[PDB]
This record gives sequence, C-alpha cells and structure tokens, in this order.
Amino acid sequence: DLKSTQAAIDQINGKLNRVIEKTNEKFHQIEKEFSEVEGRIQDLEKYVEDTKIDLWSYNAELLVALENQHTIDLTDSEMNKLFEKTRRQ
Amino acid sequence: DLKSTQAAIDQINGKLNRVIEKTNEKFHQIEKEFSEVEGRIQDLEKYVEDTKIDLWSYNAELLVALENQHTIDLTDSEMNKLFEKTRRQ
Amino acid sequence: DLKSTQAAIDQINGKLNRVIEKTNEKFHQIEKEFSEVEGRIQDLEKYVEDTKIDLWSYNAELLVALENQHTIDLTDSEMNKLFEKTRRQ
Repeated sequence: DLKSTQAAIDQINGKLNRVIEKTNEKFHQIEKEFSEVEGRIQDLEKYVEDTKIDLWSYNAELLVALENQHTIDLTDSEMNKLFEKTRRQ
Repeated sequence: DLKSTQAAIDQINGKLNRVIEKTNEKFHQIEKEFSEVEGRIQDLEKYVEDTKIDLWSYNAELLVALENQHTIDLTDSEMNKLFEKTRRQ
Repeated sequence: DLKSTQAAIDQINGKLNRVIEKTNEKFHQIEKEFSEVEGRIQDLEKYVEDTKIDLWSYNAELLVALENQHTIDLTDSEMNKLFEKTRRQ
C-alpha cells in the first residue's frame, strides 16, 4: 500500500540529504586544498624572488669587488713604478 | 491523500534538479580553478627557466670576460717588459 | 494511479544513483588532479633547490678560484722580483 511508498520517500530523503552534506564537506575538502596549494605557490614565488634577488645582489657585489681590486692594483703598481723611478734618481 | 504525496514528488524533483545544477556549476568553478592554477604553475616554470638561463648566461659572460682580461693583462705586461728591455739596449 | 507514482520513484532512484556515482568519479578526477599538481610543485621545488644549490656551489668555486689566482700571482710576482734583484748582484 501507500505505507511502503512513504517509507521509500523517507529513505530517498535520507539518502538525498546524505549525498548533499557529503558533497558539501568534500567541496570543503577541495577548497581548503585550493587554499593550501595557492599558499604553497605563493611561498614558492617568494622563495624564487628572494633567490633571484640575493643572487643578483651577490653578482653585483662580486662585480664591484673585481672592479675595486683592478683599480687598486693598477694604481699601486703605477705608484711603486714611480717610486722605483725616483729611487733611481 | 495521494495529492500531498504528489506534491512531495514535485518538490523532491525540484530540490534534486537544484542540487544537480548547483553541483555542476560548482564543478565548473573547480575546473576553471584547476585551469588557472595550472597556467599559474606553467608561467612560474617559464619564469624559473628564464631566470636560470639568464643567470647562467651572465655567469658565462663574466667568466669569459675575466679570462679575456687576464689574457690581455698578461700579454701587454710581457709586451711592455720587452719594450723596456729593448729600450735599455 | 499509484503505478505512475511508483515509476516516478524508480526513475528518481535511478537519477539519484546516477548523480551519486557521477559526483564520486568526478571527485576522483579532482583528487587525482590534486595529487598530480602537488607532485608538480614538489618536483618544481626540488628543481629550484637544485638550481640554487649548484649556482651557489659555482659561485663558491669561482670565488676560491679568484682567490687562488690572486695569491699565486702575488707570490710569483714577488718571487721573480727577488730573482731579478739577486741577478743584479
């Protein structure tokens, strides 16, 4: 009779609410995983930027160090050359 | 009577189609977010490759510049040495 | 009569199980895509670490090479200077 139909209505309502809430919590799973992976890429981008910046900074420092040493060596070499020249006099 | 049962059938059909289309559009949300995050990682990979390539290129250029300068300095130092030696004669 | 109602029950059960299994397999799609993108970021992180490590290693090697050459050049220059000084005697 209609009683078995009503029991079917209740159990389809139950399973429908079940899949509803399950889907909702699994969407929560997916969205928190999006949040965490986006944070992962954000920190990775920050790491790449920091690495690039400090590598370029050290390249700059080494460049100016080489230039400084070259200048100093030329200058004192000329200085000792003139020193010896005067010592000859 | 069966009329209330029929109204229940219509409203469960309504809510079922509702959750159906909602799930579909939210899956669309998730898949476009996959597409955009994959593009993000793609462009990040391209950025890392470009950074590595230009850093290695500048390292190469600095290496050959140092070698060139060393060679030039040795050569002209020897040249001026021979110049002064001949000037002594 | 109740027969059309029963047919409606069967077809809503069918469509409900259909959306159930479809959602489940599409969640499988989403989770394997999470797995593969997490592996992508993992290998990208490993690549960034390897690049940074070998660049810093080559910077170290170039630094010690420059220091070695500077030391060697100072030393042998002083040596030949003393050599010529003694040759004058």
